Amino acid sequence: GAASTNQLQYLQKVVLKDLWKHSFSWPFQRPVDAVKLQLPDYYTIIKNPMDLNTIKKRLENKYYAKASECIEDFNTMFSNCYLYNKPGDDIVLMAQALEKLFMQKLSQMPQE
Ligand SMILES: CC[C@@H]1C(=O)N(C)c2cnc(Nc3ccc(C(=O)NC4CCN(C)CC4)cc3OC)nc2N1C1CCCC1
Ligand SMILES: [Cl-]
Repeated sequence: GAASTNQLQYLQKVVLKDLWKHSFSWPFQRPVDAVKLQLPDYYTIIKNPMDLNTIKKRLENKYYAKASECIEDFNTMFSNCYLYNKPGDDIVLMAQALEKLFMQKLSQMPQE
């Protein structure tokens, strides 16, 4: 298909899949459960929550019109983690490692 089709296909079949398979993806595989995690303030602080399963469903459901919209959701997921947590926290180190992988896969995004 067209470049834009290949881009969203790449985000689903390669980028999302490889991030999910990474050993540090588990905190990012579901929405934050504020009661379970004992964090009453999470959704007061984070007003545009995002996670990999939401992104997965959106790609499956053909929700994104173009790749940039999907990339915005991945970046939001990482930014939320940096904003909510503190420097040096384990969850931040995990996010940073995942983001490094994300950036590597993006650097090979097709443009045709
Ligand atoms: C939401 C804040 C931040 C973040 O940004 N994301 C994305 C996140 C996504 N997922 C998780 N996952 C879990 C984190 C903690 C637990 C857990 O079992 N917490 C116990 C709760 C009861 N308490 C007595 C002892 C600790 C389970 C998790 O997943 C099932 N944590 C996340 N953190 C962490 C939240 C605490 C540090 C940072
Ligand atoms: Cl599900």
